[PDB]
Amino acid sequence: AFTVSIQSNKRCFLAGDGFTLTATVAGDEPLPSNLTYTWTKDDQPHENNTATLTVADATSENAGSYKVTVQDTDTMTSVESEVFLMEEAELIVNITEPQHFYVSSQTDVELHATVKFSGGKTPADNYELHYSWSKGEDVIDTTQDITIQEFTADKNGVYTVKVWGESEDSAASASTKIMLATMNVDQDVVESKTVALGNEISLNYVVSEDIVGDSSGMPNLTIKYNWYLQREGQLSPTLIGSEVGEALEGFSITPDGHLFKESATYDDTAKFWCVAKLYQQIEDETVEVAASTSRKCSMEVVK
Ligand SMILES: [Mg+2]
Repeated sequence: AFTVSIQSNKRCFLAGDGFTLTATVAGDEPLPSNLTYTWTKDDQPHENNTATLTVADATSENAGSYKVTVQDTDTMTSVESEVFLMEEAELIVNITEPQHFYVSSQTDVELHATVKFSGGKTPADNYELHYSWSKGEDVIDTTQDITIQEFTADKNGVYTVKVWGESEDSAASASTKIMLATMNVDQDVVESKTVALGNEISLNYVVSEDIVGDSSGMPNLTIKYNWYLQREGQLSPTLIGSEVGEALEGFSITPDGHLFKESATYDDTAKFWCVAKLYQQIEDETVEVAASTSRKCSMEVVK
């Protein structure tokens, strides 16, 4: 038996890679030792006439269906190989974290990069990928995964990871936009309020989202208002309501996050406060990124 096959040092290639194809003769011993090789790519003639065909700085042009015909010059028997299909692949690079997200204050943000080859094959088992992370004009690390330490409003921005193989010709990128989310308190709750028995109880805590720089593309932010009261000797605080609309003990919450009750009772005499929580909407899900708790108001129902 006298057979031939193409053996390759790569399963596929990325732009700028090198590779080598090898006509490999098999079968019963001794195998014919005086041989000519004729190579074709996609049915078209190739100039290379040696046992190995080598490519350097590959481009799309080097992809294609290779075949070698080997002739034994003693007998003149020629044997052609099955084609070896050499395909060009591209890197798909991904970040595990959301494309855009807000973070809570005083945290270290971990980012992870993942990579796949477009054709579901790596070029070779040991093939080496290079990672480079940057924010704007500065390289923040050369590792696949990185950590942004002590994230502050001035680290708001777009972080990008670039990945490539043997040549930067094969580079592909992913980006994520990360911003600090905090709240500002524009109007604190009143420190004390005395209310005529039978008249209206109305309390407000005015806070807003505090976001520095360009918020474009970032997750929708919402605020929810949690209202409490605690009376004398009373052990744990009563949560009056959370959602807008009506609430417990005759209290309602307006659309703006205001606490309201029609007519006071001597039982409404208590401390009130609000805990306002900031949420970012990511996919179908909502997650608190900040909170503000109001000063307690001493609510006196008299006369
Ligand atoms: Mg980790």
